[PDB]
Amino acid sequence: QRAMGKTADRSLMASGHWVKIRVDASGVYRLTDEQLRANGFSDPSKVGVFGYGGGVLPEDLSRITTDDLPPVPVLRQGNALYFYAVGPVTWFYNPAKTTMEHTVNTYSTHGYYFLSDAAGAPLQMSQYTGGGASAEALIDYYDELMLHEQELYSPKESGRDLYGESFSAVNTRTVKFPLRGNTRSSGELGTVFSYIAKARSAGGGREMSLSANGILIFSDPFSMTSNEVSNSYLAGKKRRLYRSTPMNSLVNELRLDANYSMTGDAVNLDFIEVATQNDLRYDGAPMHIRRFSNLPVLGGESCRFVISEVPESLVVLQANSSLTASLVPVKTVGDKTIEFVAPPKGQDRRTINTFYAVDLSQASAPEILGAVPNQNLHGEEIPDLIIVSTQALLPEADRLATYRREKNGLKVLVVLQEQVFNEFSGGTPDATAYRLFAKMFYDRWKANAPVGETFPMQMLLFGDGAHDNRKVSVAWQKPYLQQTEFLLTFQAVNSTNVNSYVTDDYFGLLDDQPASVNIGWRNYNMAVGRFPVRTPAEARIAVDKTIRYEEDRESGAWRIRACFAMPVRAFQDKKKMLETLQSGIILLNYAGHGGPAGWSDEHLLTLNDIHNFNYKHMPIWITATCEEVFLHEKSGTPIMFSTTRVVYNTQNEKINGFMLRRMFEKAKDGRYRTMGEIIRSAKQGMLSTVFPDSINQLSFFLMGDPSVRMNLPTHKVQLTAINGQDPEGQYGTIMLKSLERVALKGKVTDEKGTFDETFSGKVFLTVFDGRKKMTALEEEGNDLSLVYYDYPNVMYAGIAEVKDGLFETSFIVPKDVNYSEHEGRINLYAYNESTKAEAMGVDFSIRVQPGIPDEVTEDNTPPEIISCFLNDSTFRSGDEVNPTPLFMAEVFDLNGINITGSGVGHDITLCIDGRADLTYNLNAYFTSSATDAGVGTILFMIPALAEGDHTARLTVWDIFNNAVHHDFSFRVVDGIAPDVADVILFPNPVRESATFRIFHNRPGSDLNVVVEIYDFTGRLVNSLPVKTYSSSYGEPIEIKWDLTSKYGVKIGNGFYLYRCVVNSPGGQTASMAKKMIVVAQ
Amino acid sequence: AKTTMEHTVNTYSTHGYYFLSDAAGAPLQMSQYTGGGASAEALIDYYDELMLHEQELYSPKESGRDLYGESFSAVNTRTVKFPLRGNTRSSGELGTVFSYIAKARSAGGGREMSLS
Ligand SMILES: [Ca+2]
Ligand SMILES: [Ca+2]
Ligand SMILES: [Ca+2]
Repeated sequence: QRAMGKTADRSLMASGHWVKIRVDASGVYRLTDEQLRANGFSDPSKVGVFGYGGGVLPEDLSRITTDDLPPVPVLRQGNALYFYAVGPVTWFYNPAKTTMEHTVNTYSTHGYYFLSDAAGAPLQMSQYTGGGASAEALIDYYDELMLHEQELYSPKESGRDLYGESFSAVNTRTVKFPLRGNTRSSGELGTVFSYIAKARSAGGGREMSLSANGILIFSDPFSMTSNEVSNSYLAGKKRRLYRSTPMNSLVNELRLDANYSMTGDAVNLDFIEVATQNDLRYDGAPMHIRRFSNLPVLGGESCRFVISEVPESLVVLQANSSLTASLVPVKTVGDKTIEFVAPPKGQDRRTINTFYAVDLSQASAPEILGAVPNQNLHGEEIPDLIIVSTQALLPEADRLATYRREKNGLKVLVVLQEQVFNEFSGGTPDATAYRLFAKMFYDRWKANAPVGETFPMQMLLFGDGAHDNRKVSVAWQKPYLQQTEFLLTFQAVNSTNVNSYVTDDYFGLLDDQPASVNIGWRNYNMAVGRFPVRTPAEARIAVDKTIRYEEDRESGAWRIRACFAMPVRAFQDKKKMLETLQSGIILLNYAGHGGPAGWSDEHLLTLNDIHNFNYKHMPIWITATCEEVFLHEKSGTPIMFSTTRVVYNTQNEKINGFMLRRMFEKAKDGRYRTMGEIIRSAKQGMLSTVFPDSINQLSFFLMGDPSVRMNLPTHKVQLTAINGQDPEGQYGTIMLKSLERVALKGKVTDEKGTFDETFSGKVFLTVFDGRKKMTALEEEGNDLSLVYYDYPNVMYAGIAEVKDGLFETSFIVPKDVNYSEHEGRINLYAYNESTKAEAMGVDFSIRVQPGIPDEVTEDNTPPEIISCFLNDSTFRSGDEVNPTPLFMAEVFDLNGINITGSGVGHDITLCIDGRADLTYNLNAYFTSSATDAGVGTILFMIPALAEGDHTARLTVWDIFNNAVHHDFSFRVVDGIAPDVADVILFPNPVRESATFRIFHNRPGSDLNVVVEIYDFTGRLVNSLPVKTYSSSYGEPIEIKWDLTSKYGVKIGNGFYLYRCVVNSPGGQTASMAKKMIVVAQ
Repeated sequence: AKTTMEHTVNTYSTHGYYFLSDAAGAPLQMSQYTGGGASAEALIDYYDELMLHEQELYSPKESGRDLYGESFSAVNTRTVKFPLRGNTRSSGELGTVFSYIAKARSAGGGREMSLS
């Protein structure tokens, strides 16, 4: 049909009991009913075996015909079931060398399977059908394969392979193979001897020689040039010697003696495969009967096999795999002698069929690892992001997931790599399991996806990866390194293990392209990114860095602030200048070779060790314009692009990175593309144009969350007039005077600076009288501890409506600090409520000037009572209130309210029923507005008053002695008003910590109150909860705040909105939002 | 002050290290105790056997040099059994130093740590 497309809508693992088991050797294993009952299988009759085993999945996806959990055929005796398991070593036929060769599973040390009742019943094994009717030959022996292989050393560069025993010190190493009963005394001894060698000196009489039981098999000459010895990357010549040697008297043990003639060289044995000619006779041990040597028949032609000494508790399975195991129907031909007819080799002339003869009385249990929870990855909806995590790292992964789900609004799926292996490789670790899991969604998406649209999903490998995936090499032997779980690494091995590069791009190759297309030339369908973190501490740091990046809105305005002109100019080859504004340069990080050959191999074991994780050196350049284009490096983006291999151009010119002329072009959604997609399209574009520049074929790592967007504004806020003057291009030019009403006007534009009439919502803006500057407190001591005058005074802070791209507001300059030289600062942040889009701007055109001391006796205008309420904002004079009302009043005088104390009746006072008995000095309850010049606020809890009508007068005086009165009435009704509270922030602006003092109307009573903080986009930063009690005695409550967000990250500088809510039983009463400015973050 | 003896855990080591060596030439021979006074102002019928329950489980970095043990976050009651040995007297004064740390998650409330 061109591809496979039977991805199940629901996994088998979604229900029933599941128990993971494993093997370390191919053979028949057995599970008794007692063992099954003992592992939770209430009814053992319903249990079946599932999975693939060891032996890797094909990288040619078309060859994978199965999906979800494949049922394994099983033989069932009385109170036990049997199945043929497959270990990590598996063998294939090489028609050139007319022999069989082995293959070690790079990802696993074992073949994992599953036991489950979910089935309803086991898949009963069937009779073998391929057994031909007529045999073209009667066979007297089969080929017994054996394999000596020590996975000791792992040179990162060489390949996917590990190497064994060294001949550096020991010039002769002996390997003994046990020869088993049915081995023939005399016959041809087939041997594949694989080793690697790098000479320490040039030329010389160097030779690797093998002799079995004293008979010399071969003597291989080895040599190297002065330039080959002098090279660092050469790192050894791999050699594989095939050969059949007629041998005599091979009976109990086969002693192989490998000798390298020279001491001091870097020479290691990889493995020895040994193939003996054995009789078809049961020798008290199961036998994998295979026949390829001296074949007297053609591919697909049948042969009569006759085994003697069989115990008849023995069966013969034709088992090339676990999923294809079939019971060979035999016939008895004599005492303990059975016969069957079958093809030793397939009709394809590339397959050697395996006939496993085994005495089922001797079969024993596999390794029962235990029960596994139900799962259903197959039934998941197509997410935006897939986070594949290790166990330890899971809550830190889920934290990032929750952040992405909440802030970025997107479907994110978190899974454990174990889970992926369970549903995509029958529980066995395999790099292809990741790829298949992704492919499941890709295929699903493609079905209904419109023509032209690219696959939107992304994958985040939340974990570090080891080059030696099995952690079997000597360097890995160490409990931390051992007991840590890593994600798999995929190593793109080229033709005949010449070179190899480790890559995560493999996981994003989900198309149904043909097998002729190598891993290098296939289409990168899905963006993949990795956080090479080992421990949760590492992980939290990564996630915190990624979260804080998106939230620090002020870091993104620094790249937009570059309008004053490591700025390197790029020499390349109105509408032309517009394309260069959207351009960007990514520079590759080149992970070096820090160690003298052997060090690197013993100490640089994982991706993290190689590509040093801590996002390092200038990675992303933005090309800016006011030939040679000027480009600047901006904002510490969590992402890092890393390679080890170096890449050159025409005539060895080293490639430092790439430039995307359309990097910062916004998508249909009006947002920039995610780094993941930017890189994906980039990567995809390098193979798409590898016809003109064939020499290069670079692969690099996206180390970071692929869902990260460059913190760079989509829209900018631009002031157009300040007190009538045009501020664009001006620095400390527009003069503002103390107590002067300043009128502001501005617009909202796109990133290119074009006016955006579609932008309509609110704009938040804070005005400082100067700039933050380091100040050293001097003295006649050489040491001078220093601060930041982190109090450029806030002149004004407020919100304004933005209609059809524009806005206008005004404010009064406070009578405050103007000794500051140079410019002031206006921060602006706009939010378009409908598109949820954010705009930002910074202006330095204002400069404050000295307020001359004239018209000082002019303030004859008394303070203005802006508002004066009890409990709620909806209070008219004479309304029904409770015996302890919460008195709130906003007040205003241009020259300030007198809090001084004493000096006749100059105090702020509340005199209930014109009696000294009930006259309250409210100087201690007044809090001057840090945000609105001349404004102040009184907040007091009126002590208990008796039921009935009452009257009260608020009197407030200013510094210039002018007074004002405000009379109002209220009826006290016992238990009528709702519960409500208000809060004041001390200090404001906020530097390091914030304190919230809450006042309420129900004293001496418990109440659920909470202080809520919001950002200019309206999103809740956090909700600090508090409980009052009988122990307060009508005293306000205080809350200290460390400025940490709901995601456990410190908030950045900016305009926030604080308020408090009282969670009563019958409803929830909130207070008025109040401006909060943060400055020392 | 508390007219009792208190313990102290070596923060840097789990063991007491020593050395064996012939370098000496001969061992330092232990001497007889001299401080044993000629006349006794009292004949005593018992001594103070000290025991110590201490689990070094949690290490709040801020708090101190000390590690803390068993939590009462989930389990509200934790029992500790000390073996009492032969020469322990059936009846007598039971001296106890009980050290714990506590941060409330809500204000006020009837919270009490009780030993029995
Ligand atoms: Ca190997
Ligand atoms: Ca006045
Ligand atoms: Ca302790």
